[PDB]
Amino acid sequence: MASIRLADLAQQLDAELHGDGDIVITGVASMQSAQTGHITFMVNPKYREHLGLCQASAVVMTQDDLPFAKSAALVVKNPYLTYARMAQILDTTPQPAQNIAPSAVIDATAKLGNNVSIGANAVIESGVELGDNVIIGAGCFVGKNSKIGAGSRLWANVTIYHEIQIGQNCLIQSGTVVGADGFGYANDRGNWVKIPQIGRVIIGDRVEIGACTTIDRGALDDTIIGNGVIIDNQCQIAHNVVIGDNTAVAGGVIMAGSLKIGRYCMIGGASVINGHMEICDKVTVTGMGMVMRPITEPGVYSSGIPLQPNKVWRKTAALVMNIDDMSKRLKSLERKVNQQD
Amino acid sequence: MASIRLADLAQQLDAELHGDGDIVITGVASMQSAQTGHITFMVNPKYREHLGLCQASAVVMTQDDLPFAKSAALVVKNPYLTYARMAQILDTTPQPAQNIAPSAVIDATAKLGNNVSIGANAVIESGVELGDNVIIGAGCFVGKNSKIGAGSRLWANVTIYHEIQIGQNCLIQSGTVVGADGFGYANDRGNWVKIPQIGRVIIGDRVEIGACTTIDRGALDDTIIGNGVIIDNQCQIAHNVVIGDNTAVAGGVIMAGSLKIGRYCMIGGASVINGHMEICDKVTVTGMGMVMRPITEPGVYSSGIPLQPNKVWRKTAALVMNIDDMSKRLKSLERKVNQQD
Amino acid sequence: MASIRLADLAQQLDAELHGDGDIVITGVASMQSAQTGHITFMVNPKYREHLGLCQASAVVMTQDDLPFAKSAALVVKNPYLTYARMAQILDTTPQPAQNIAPSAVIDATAKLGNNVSIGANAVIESGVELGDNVIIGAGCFVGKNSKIGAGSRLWANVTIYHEIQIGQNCLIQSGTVVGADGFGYANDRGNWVKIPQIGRVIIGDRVEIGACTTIDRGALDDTIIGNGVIIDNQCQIAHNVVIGDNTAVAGGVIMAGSLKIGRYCMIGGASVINGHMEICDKVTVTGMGMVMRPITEPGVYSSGIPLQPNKVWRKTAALVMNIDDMSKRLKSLERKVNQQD
Repeated sequence: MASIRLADLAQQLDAELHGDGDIVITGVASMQSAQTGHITFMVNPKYREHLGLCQASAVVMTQDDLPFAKSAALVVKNPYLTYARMAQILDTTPQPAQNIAPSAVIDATAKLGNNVSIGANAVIESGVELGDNVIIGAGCFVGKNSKIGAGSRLWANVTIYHEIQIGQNCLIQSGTVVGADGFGYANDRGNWVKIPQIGRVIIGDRVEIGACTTIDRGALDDTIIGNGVIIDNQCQIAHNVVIGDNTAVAGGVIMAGSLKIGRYCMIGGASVINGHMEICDKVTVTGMGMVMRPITEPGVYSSGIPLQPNKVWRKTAALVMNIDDMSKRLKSLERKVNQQD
Repeated sequence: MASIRLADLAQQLDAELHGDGDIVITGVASMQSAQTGHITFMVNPKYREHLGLCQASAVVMTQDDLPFAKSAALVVKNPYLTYARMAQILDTTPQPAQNIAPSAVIDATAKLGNNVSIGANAVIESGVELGDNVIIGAGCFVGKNSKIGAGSRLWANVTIYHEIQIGQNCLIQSGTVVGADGFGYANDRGNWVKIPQIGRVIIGDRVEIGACTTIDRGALDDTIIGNGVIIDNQCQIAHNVVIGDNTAVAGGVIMAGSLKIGRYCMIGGASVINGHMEICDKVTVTGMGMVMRPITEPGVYSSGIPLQPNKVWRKTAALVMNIDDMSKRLKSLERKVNQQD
Repeated sequence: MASIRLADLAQQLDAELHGDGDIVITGVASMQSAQTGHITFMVNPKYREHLGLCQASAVVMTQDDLPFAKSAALVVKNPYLTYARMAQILDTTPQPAQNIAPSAVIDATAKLGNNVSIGANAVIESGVELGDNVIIGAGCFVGKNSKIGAGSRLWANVTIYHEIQIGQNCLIQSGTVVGADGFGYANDRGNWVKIPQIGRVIIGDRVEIGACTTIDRGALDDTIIGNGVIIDNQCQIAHNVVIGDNTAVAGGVIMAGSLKIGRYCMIGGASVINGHMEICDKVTVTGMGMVMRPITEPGVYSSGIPLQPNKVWRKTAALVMNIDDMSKRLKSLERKVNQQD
């Protein structure tokens, strides 16, 4: 199962074979570390200088690169997208579980599709439904009445709370928490009153969520993750956030309550986003974005003063904090020269 | 559970029932998605315009809004507050556990109060004391000699280290880690030599801690969390941090060791706070605040520049760096003007 | 058994006996709270006055306090240091586990050295290797074929993925997740296509990793953490990041994919570091550093505008955002003078 032939792979990748079609390929690697049996690629500009010393058994390349080839070669229009596909074909990643661990704790009321795997010490609460081909990693928790769509996989130690819905073909990395009670509290004077959070989380199809990420459930209504959304490690998604289709949310993003984010957005790492607010389609937020105001026009947005050497920074911070006195000095000369000629 | 008559409820909420009083109510909903049997509420002012097509059976409402009643309305002086309680009254949220699960691993030494329930694959180590009504969720870990007070609930997959003390009626969401070792190092020729951390963590009554938060143990003395404090998701509370009664801490907040924060503070999401520093009572640090220096006076403090479209941003950020250029030029200009004529 | 005599201690600790040689020494404690049985120290130069109100059986000390010594004392060159040694040898800090628990799930093909401990409900996958004296905490997951060197300790609820290699004498706190898929996706018609992440994490010797940290696997080649590295809570280290020997990373730092940090660095809390970049040796970045360009010169680097009273900040923000206008107004008038002769 590990290995297939170059010709057979060319067929599946839709590439023109140019070397010997019977090379036995065992895996993908990078140009630098590739050994015999490995296939590689260069999206690379200029690294075709060094194909002669690359030890890979075949190299996915562009037609323009072919003159430079020094081994079997697969010619395509897009070498990077071909890489994605062939790494899937040759994926070494295990599954989080296989079959049902005798040590799993499965409520008698839970409903299981065909070909479902549940790992050791995983806990499945009452009324849970898991579709066909679902895989639940070891140590997972799946709260009451939750639903997990066919094809979806949880890695080890994921926490899904109750009344959560998860789409098809989703992937959730370890340590992640879905549907924790939202940060919402009443008040008299001083001390707080907890408002039960009876909303849910609805997660679309083909959603990928990274590790140690937290997705709070909504107050009354739902917090919603659209189809094909990708979210990296350690994001905070507040109650009632809505994230549109194919939005990418990088690592460490902090997103406040009732934020609506359009489709095709790119939110950069460590961005902090104000809540009860809206960000339109096709907005891009640079790394460390401070998003206080609603974004109503597409395009790319940014904030922050990048790093500088300490000696230099100290002056910069000090003048910034006195931009006021520096402002006024300016208007005083702007007046001294206006009237007095 | 099952519903209750609108009247029964109106008493327990201290409200004026203007309408049918035998209307049956099964839960709470939003105006937008209410149905027959649901009670919604409003002080959402301008939303009296759309009340007629709201499908809720009853609405919580001030008296100024009483003339727009197109349904059984309930009059109070604070609606959100009324909600907050009816919500408790009509709570659906399940319990993390019921009973002692056969699969939970409980040291013969541990002492349990009355009617504690402990989830599946939970692990209670020796010397641990759990109070009356305490609920330990699935996959939880409670370390040696740790005491959890009456009424406190941990959700699934919480990890409590050894010698940690938790007060009464506390709530802790999944993935949260309490009592890990903090930064503790001498330096033996290039490499960091660890110093054992033997303090512990003390959490007061009625504390709510969100998911994937980390609260480090003290070095010798303790990390202390005051009563009625709320800490949201993925906050980092370092060693020896002391947080006062009733303060609120939003998500992704980072507190260095030895920080003391007084009562009734409100720390904006994503703020980073220096260590070995005190912050007085009644201080607000707004979102993403950079807290470098001690705060000795109540009020609101803010930090950082907001978003700008990339085009603008780059110009601004270039200009902000070497303001020492602008500073000198202004100084050089006013030098020739005033002094010289 | 659990305690030893002063005279003996003073000898293993390398200090001069001044006072009683036989009191029972249960353990270390601070000045404010020490008691009979407790040995404390005093690194302060001034607290020497309050030495008399301590109630403790022994105090480590400099010869310059010896006179003001209110009870038995130990004289050394560096107190803080001998404090480390005191604590290093006196602590009752429990081991994450002791021997192998009945509920631990161990695959038949896993390899265990001498005296390894595994905690309750810990799951050890096929092909895994545990060196001598290794300790796996309660609820941990160790993935297929992973290697954990001798002396190494995982605390409760740590997730190690497949093909992860960890060195010797390392320490990983709870909640942490090692070797999760990096954020790698090809975009095909606005749809993200998942690139499998088939590299590993390699972690050296003497590494200490805090709680709720995420360390991602490489796409193809590896993520590498060098010897003697310390990384504290809530950190995100992306795929293919390479962190050289003895670097220190404080809480909740974010490292983008394919970043290279040289050895001996000190990266302050909440710093955010751009990917595909190099930071040379001996770089210190103060906290909330916004690092987007490579660092080629050793030294101390900073960014950020410190906190201001909100009233003052509103003003500072606005002027800064319109810094273009006042760069113009400056030149526009700088010209006027040198043009009006």
